[PDB]
Amino acid sequence: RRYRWRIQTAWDAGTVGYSLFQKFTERVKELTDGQLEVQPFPAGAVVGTFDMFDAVKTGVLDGMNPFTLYWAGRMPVTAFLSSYALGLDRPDQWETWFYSLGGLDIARRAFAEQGLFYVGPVQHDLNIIHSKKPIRRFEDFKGVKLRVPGGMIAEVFAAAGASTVLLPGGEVYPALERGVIDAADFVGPAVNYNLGFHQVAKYIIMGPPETPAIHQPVDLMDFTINLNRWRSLPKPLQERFIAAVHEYSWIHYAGIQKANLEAWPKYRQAGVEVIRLSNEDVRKFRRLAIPIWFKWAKMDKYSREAFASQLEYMKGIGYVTDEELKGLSL
Amino acid sequence: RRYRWRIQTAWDAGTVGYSLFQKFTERVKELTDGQLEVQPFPAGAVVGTFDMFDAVKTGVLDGMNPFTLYWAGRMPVTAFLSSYALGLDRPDQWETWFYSLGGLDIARRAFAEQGLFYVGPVQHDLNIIHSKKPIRRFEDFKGVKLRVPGGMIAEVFAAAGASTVLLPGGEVYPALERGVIDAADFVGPAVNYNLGFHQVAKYIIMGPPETPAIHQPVDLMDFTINLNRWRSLPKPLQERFIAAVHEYSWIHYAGIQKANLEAWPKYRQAGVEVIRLSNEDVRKFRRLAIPIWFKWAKMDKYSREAFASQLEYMKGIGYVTDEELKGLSL
Ligand SMILES: [Ca+2]
Ligand SMILES: [Ca+2]
Repeated sequence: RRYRWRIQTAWDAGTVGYSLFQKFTERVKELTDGQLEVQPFPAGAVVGTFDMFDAVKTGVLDGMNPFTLYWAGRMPVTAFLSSYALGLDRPDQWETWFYSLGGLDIARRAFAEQGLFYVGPVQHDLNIIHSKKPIRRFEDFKGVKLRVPGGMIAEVFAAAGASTVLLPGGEVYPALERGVIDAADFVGPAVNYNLGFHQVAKYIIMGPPETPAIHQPVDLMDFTINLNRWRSLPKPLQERFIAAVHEYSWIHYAGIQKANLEAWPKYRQAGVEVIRLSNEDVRKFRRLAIPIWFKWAKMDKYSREAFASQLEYMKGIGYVTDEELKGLSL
Repeated sequence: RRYRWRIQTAWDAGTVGYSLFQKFTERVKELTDGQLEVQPFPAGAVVGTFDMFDAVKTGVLDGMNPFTLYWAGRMPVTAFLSSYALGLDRPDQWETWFYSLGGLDIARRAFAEQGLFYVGPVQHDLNIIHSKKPIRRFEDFKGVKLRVPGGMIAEVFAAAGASTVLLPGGEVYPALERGVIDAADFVGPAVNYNLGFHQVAKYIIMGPPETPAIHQPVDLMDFTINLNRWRSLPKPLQERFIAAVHEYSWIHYAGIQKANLEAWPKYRQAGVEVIRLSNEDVRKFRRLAIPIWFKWAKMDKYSREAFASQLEYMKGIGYVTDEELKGLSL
């Protein structure tokens, strides 16, 4: 018997990300000798991006390739299954945490309670911010209407005085064009260019060279499958799909990074100015961020479990000092 | 039809690396439903580590899991298929170069001329140095007899005044114990501890926090198969083995990194002092390293091709300035 799964991605059609996702479906067919095929759908083709969770839960979709933290408002732990401000900031650190420090099992247990099978994380990129007006220091965030992906990311910017809004990446261009928002984070340079941000915002705001991505340094995607659908798939094919997703994680990461190298010169040609914040701006954000990490960790049992092991790992690699954790504990 | 390959690894028996490699063989069996099985062999079990290349080329071994740059003396390009001093220094950069910037095909073409199939790189770790006496500054390397893995790694230390020796990792302990050498680089902290270096050298020499690994920040392994054995394998299984190796690359990396976290406290208990060199020391090594990149790059068509794309990538991410390239060329 052969299996066919409908899977929608958070990537919009006409982006480098969707092209990579389409190629993944061909790779899955190849690795399973046609026994398991994935029918790809670009963002919004079946349901809205933020509605994918419920669509997969019910079976309208068989699976999804979202940015994991989109479920932060309903599953606290998902804010810890993708990067948060000023924490672990390299792809390899998130890979180690998931694959040898216990992160994958925490994600699987949390998603199983929701009737979903979390396959694994998909590496991707850091994220940048586009702004219509210059934001040159920490204090310039006050009063900025900023699109962000909710959760802990939005909470940190709200603590910096911004008015945050949640919108799918495909709605950012018209929101900026119409002046509904002043600035927007979405993903890295290449996809944001595919979406036209350079024509509706003349600035890019990044951290200093020492900390280029303050809010989302490792913006992970994942594959999450309807649990019944997953359990119905023969084990040999389940294992081949897990391996296919892990291989794709890095093929996707590499494809996005190649496109990003090609994108920076295009921003220069479009007259977009890249503004770099300072090391002191980062210290200000850090004092806002750390207590917010603990607030989120304290929401439920899974968020606490995930943050506890990430905090131990950060201490082990010198990312956090005991002094800056004064008054904060699990 | 079932296929069985004997593959020897550069990892010695009794190390975390070898344990990870044994688990990989089980994973391969699982992913191929038993159609392709790998019989693992630890370092030296069938042939000496540096003799694996000829063993695989001639069919004595079906494949190998070496540190790729061990072939630098016979294949110049292999010095560019693993990290070299002060160049690309993050796992993700090497992953991008191989998987989207053309590196994998350069490696495959170069190895095919040798009658070998280069499957793909296996992520691993940065490397540290163990010394019997303190080495606290750049100038302290002069006169030190140091074990290193040849190629560009040895050339950079030779340029700093050290006398270099090539020895397999399994001979480093007796070389230090008997005073044949003064210091040795091998791999990361956990495996070097498995091999007992803390008993025979009471110092670890590392770069500053800003540049912890000056010489080998991304010490890649790989899987290389006898070309005829490879071509004899059905395409579906070839593709499954490629996916298995790419999944393993990161499972191996994560396993090594978890072990490393556990090893540091053991060095403290063993009375080993971790010495940190300075940013100025790194600058002194950099003045020697860059010219050596160019010296090796011009050795043949493949080294030229690989370094040319790595250099363009380094320029794109700000790893090299035009000023420091003044006076250098291929
Ligand atoms: Ca974002
Ligand atoms: Ca080494």
